[PDB]
Amino acid sequence: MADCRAVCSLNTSDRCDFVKRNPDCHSEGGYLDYLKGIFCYFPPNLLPLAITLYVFWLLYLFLILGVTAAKFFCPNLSAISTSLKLSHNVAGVTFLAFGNGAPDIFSALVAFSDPRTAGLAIGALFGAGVLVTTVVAGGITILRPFMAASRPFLRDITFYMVAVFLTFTALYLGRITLVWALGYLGLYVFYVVTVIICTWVYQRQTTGQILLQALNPLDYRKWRTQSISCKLLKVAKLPVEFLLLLTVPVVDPDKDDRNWKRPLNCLQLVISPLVLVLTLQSGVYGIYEIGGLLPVWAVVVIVGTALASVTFFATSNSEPPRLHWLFAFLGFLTSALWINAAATEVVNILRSLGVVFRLSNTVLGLTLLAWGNSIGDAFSDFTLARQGYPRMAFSACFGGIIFNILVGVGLGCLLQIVRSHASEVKLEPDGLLVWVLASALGLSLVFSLVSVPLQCFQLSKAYGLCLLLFYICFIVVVLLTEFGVIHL
Amino acid sequence: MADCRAVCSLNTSDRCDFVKRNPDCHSEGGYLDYLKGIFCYFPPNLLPLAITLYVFWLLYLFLILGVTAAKFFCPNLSAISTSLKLSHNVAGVTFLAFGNGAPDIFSALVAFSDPRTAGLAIGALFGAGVLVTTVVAGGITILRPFMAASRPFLRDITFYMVAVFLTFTALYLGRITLVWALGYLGLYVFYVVTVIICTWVYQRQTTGQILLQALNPLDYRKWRTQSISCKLLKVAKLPVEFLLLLTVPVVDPDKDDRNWKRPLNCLQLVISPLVLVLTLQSGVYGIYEIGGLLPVWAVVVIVGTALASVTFFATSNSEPPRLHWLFAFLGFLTSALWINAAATEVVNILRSLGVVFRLSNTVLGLTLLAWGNSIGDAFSDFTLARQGYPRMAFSACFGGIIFNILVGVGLGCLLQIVRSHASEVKLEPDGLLVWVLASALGLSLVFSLVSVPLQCFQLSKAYGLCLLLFYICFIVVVLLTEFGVIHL
Amino acid sequence: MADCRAVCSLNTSDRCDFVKRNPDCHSEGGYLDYLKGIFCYFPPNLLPLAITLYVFWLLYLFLILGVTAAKFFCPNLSAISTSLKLSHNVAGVTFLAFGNGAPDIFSALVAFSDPRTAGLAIGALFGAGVLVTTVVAGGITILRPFMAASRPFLRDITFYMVAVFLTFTALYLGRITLVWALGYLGLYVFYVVTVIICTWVYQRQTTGQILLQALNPLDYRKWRTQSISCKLLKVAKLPVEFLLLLTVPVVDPDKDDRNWKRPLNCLQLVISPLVLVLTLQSGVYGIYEIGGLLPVWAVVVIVGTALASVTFFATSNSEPPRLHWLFAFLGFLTSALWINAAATEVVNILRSLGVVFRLSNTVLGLTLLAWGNSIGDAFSDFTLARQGYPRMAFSACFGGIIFNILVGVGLGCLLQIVRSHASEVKLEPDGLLVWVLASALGLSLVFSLVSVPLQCFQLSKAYGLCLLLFYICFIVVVLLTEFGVIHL
Ligand SMILES: [Ca+2]
Ligand SMILES: [Ca+2]
Ligand SMILES: [Ca+2]
Repeated sequence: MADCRAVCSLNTSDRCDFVKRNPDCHSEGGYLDYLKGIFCYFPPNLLPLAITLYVFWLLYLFLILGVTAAKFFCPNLSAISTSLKLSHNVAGVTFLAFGNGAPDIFSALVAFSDPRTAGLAIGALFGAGVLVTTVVAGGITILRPFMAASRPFLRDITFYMVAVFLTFTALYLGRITLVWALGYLGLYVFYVVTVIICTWVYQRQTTGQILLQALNPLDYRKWRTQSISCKLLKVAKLPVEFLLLLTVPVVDPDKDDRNWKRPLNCLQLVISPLVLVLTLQSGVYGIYEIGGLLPVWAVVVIVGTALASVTFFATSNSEPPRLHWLFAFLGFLTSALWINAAATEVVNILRSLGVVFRLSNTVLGLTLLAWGNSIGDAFSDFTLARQGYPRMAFSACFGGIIFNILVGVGLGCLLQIVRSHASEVKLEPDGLLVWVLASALGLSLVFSLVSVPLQCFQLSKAYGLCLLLFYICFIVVVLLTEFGVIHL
Repeated sequence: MADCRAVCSLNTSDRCDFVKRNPDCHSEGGYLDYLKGIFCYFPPNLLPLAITLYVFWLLYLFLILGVTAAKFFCPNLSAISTSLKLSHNVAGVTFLAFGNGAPDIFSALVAFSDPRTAGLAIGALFGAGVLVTTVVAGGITILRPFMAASRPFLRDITFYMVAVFLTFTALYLGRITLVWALGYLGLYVFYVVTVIICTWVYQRQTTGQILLQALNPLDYRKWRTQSISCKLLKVAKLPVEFLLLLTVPVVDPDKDDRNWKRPLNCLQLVISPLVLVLTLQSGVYGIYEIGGLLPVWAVVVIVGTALASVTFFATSNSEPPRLHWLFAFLGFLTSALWINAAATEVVNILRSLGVVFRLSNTVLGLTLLAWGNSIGDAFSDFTLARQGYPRMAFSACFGGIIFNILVGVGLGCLLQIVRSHASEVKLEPDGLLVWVLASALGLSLVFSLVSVPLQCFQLSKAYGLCLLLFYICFIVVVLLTEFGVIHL
Repeated sequence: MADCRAVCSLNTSDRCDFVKRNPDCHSEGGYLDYLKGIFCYFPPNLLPLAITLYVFWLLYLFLILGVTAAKFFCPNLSAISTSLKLSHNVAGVTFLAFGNGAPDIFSALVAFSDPRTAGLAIGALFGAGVLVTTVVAGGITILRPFMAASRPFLRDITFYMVAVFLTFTALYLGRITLVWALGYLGLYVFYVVTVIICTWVYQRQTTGQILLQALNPLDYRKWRTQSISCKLLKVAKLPVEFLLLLTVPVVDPDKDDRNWKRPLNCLQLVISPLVLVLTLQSGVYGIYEIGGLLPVWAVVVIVGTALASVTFFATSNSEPPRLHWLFAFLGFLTSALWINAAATEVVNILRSLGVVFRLSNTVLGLTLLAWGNSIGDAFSDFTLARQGYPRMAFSACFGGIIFNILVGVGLGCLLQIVRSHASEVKLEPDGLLVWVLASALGLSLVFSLVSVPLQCFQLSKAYGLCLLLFYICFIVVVLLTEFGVIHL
């Protein structure tokens, strides 16, 4: 049963057979098989084109992960929370971190669920932490210089150093047990409670018309105002948001009618359970059949139509019903499942590349997965800075990575422990590159901890340019370590 | 034939004979043979006198370079740009590129001629590219902050990355074929056409006393009211100033009289072609005879005398002729040669000393040759920035080295293919340093591409200081690679 | 008869015995035996605690070294020099350097005096040179931008480069001879004379109550005024300052009363010689029994109490004696020995750490010893720059390291050569790291030499941030070299 990275050590006429025979080149989840497409569908001379296509597909996957997280996931989370009298400023402080970190969390959950991929998770978390700490944070200060707040900055930097060293030592021990995962989650809860307490202490001291209007993702008057590049971005994003509108119900506590799109919501009482059934566990639970007569999706459709008609004729178009808030929960489920789905695909693609090019999980994680997971950070935070809120963006840039690392490691490892019934997740370090990654994260934190106070919390262009050059040097060292040029 | 360092070890009786008969020691560039003058003309006991005289001569050469750049070269470039209404980007990409890039092209042509030193020619071009994109560009932004033009900068940086990656791939294949050389030249012609077209679209959318006064480098009014130090500097500067006034014409647009000296310019109309001939290849075409009856220098003298008489009789003192600005072109040529000439002897001095102090060919190859080729870039660009044209100099730093790489590689390999009657040029990477140079060039281009837009094209001293630190780190990696601390 | 470094390969039940028997674990000075404490007086399970303790002890010693140097050594030096009426320009130039560099000088003296520790000296004198040039100098520009003076800067940078190249070539040759050490000291004298001449040419062109008060290290008004952190630092420094007030006399020419605390100084006529005889050579000369009846300390006490009684009964309260300045000499001498004593302990601790973890002398010297020796630099220079004198701080930052390296190497090696009656001091190589350190010092000097003129001597935040990032990269390369990731 040869390790199926040996596939390039074979004659091209045997490749497909190897892929079909070796269970090590089969995945546990997803819909497409990418090694099979590499070696069977495409002809051997057309290898580069295929891989080029794959990168494009991978990039498009990130786009989905961004949109779903920002327009459909966090709004419904906010609706659920604000149905329970929550505050305003910490809402902006922390929900920005949640929306920026959802892709990171779901990617870590997917990667930790398989020993062949767990390395990706670590590389993708630490890697993102480096990027956001240098390129995004520095970038903010180049776009608008501002004055940071001393106490929040020092609080965040301390908590994040603590989390980095906890993961550093868990990596040295080579494993992470149930108590460690529970400790990570508890430490995150402690951090949020501290934020709340300290803020308090600082302060004291026809219907078819609305179907069409509800399924239209364009605003033409705004669309003509934009530039050529933004128009191209919008036409790229059109199909994704059309599907998300079709399947995910959204509730805004802001708008007066709360997005009560009566007929679209009545249809989504049918559509959303189907996408949920066909998405959970890649649909394995879907073709499940009660008594060998009818599958799951049939009874789902029957009950869905019943409830959809019942609600359709029982409510008024201008007036939402009394159980309207429940839709947010539904919209929180289906959206999350969409994110999970896309995350699965991303991870599968990365695994495939590692087989074809014999690249480690750590390099793939800290480059491709990190950059893809941080695209949303860049959009959100640069846009927020250019609008006149660089202080909020800088706070998110250091308070969202804490969420990433703590919740990602804790929850991913906890779910793996529960599912596998084992007693720990094994973190085998992947050679010498993992220590380079950890050292780089520590050193970027040390640079910020010394520099920001010494400027008296007055951040400007020079700080950002220096952080950019730090990232360039870090990539130099990563490249050298991966080519075998530095060894021991 | 022994290595040229060993001449320090031989007996003093026949050191001069060894320097004479060994081809590997005698210089191939300039007008003076310094090794001969240090081992033959001077007694074996007066060597420190030779060393101190050589150092003083080197300092005087730097003075000559400074005066020529400040007084004769940059004024004529400005006159050309003003007369043709060229924008600073176009002026820095077309005219400044050729004058700055002549040494690079000629060195590449020579180096590609030998089948052994083909891959050593690629290293000089990459090294000079790294030096110019970091040190000269950063120095421009430190000495004089300015705002770059966004559209030309993006165009230039994109073309330069394309050319650099194309040379990466040609080096990786290990081969330059005739089709590749023609593709390089075609890409350069395409780039120049694009520059011109885009600029056009944007646009649419008695007499003896004056000979004696004109050839006079002294000003008595200033002379009387100076300090002793400045007086000594002026008297040290006089001979080169006089020769430069004699040989280089200067057109001035800021002057109402236009800086038109009728008899001096008419004489220059035969002096300047003569020096052009005598210092292109040190007069090889000058000594050659056409038809075996009238030699070349006689021909140029005859034609220049005829043209000078025509101009002298067609013009009055007070009003310059209608084609006055063309003198700037002549003044742009000769002065450029004065720079190239001088830079050569600077190099040919250091090399000489390197033999006496016993320095091997380890670092003198790929790093001394880039600095020697970039002396003119530094002088011209820094002078031009300090005079109020940092956009022109910055544009050269990213648009003239496109000329360097494309024309150097394409023309050198095309000439080799033609002469050798072969079909290919073998590029043989020698070790690990060529890939370090390639990676450094690519990474500095990436740094500038991210940084300049993120500053919104307003460049200041922080960007330049980061670029100097980058070059320091590049030298660190180069030294670690040369001593073998970085290996496989 | 193995080396002490083997102690950590024996069985845990024999370690202690080894340290008793092995002569190589015995230090030739000091008062405590740190190896005999880490193996014989502690349980093997709590070895980490001991090391943490040791580090804290180390840190406290550095505190001592600062206080004695700033508050007791330099004041008495000034009181001696004022007998020849020196002005305040010479003061701010050089006395700041003496007070800042005393710990460095005494550490080098202690380290050179033993072939087993002579590496620390080199590592510490170069390492501090790097740190003070990047972190302190850079920091001064971030806290307060200023315009540097050009002539002093060029003079200092030149002299420091010459000193660094001299030490680099002595390290390459592998030994320091008598004439080399005398050349170092003569070159320092030459530099100081040049500073004086250049500044000149520029200038042309009841009783019990006052015992209890004299021994009061607090000014409780200011203590009530200060913040929390300053209060904590003062309560940390209280015992050292109390002991220093008890033992070291002080003469202050600035005050009117001239620091003539009649009864305290008369009592210090007894206290001081006893401290001298007990800290000289760690007390070897103290027990030497003269004539088989009297130890040295006994006759010292008797003669001292005779002089003290005579002086007290022959002196006046508010009028100091005629020979008052003589006290200054005493106060200087005793204070020197305090520094010496503390320095010895530091060196011993570092040696022990090297034995335990098998760390080189160079790495311990360039990290721990250099940081501890530069703490006083940081305090003095940052405080001076925040009060509005950043030119003085910046000048001290480049003229104190010249004193430091020249006097340290010259005087430490000269004393060792005199004592051992040898002809030289060997500079044994600690492998590749020493060349990494020397190259880093040279490269930081080059960065400053190019950058500061290019800014036209107007120094700002960006320069300092780049120097900080340089130091981060340097410590990265050091850390890679120590673990053998880069080797040859
Ligand atoms: Ca993210
Ligand atoms: Ca050039
Ligand atoms: Ca010091």
